[PDB]
Amino acid sequence: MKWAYKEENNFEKRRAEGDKIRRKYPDRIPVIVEKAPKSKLHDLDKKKYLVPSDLTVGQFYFLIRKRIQLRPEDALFFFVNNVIPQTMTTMGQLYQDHHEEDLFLYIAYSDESV
Ligand SMILES: [Cl-]
Repeated sequence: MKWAYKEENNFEKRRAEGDKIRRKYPDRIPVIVEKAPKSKLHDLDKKKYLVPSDLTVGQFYFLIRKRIQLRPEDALFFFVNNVIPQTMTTMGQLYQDHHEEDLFLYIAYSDESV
């Protein structure tokens, strides 16, 4: 998978905003959300999210569902390093275990489970 946020912003600029957010906004998690390729869902205009660390993955599912006009009756899976996070996990625990060298957390969503 290729991320549009990396194709539009190099590491030096991504890292700079990451160091910036991590210092000035310590209780916030910089998350990059992008649709996985070969998926038939709606694409999100807003890719950069500044969610609080107390926010849970279940709550993040709800926020993303409202922006693609998807109902709970539809399939929606989050992937981080090809691993589906649990709903109880906080976005802060996701960041600590899964953030990249640019200090951003990358989440992909799809309608498939693979
Ligand atoms: Cl954006």
